[PDB]
Amino acid sequence: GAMGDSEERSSWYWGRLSRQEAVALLQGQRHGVFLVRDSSTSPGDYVLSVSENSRVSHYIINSSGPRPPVPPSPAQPPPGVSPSRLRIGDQEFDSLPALLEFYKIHYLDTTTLIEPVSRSRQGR
Repeated sequence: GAMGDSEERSSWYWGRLSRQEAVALLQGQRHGVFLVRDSSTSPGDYVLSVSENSRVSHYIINSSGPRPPVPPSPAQPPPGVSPSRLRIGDQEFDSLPALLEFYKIHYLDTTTLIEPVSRSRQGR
């Protein structure tokens, strides 16, 4: 056995990988493996890459996570305990593991989700 969790980011996270770089290794290895790219341009977003039918699709995930509190009412004191919010493409979730787990067995666009793509660029 070996590592392989959904909550562990160090398990389904590698780093920044361009389109050619991400695909170079994510060239549809297993029946269907997904990989998380380390976005850059974005001020604080995450890019998700999915492999299927020998392809590689990229999806940008938004993470509102508003640090500063903002009351919905015109007159009211700002709270302290506020949960984070994460949205991907045209769907919303609780966190990275929330969508990854809910889609770990369900289709996100035109395919399901399976174990993460090898951490290395070589099949061992």
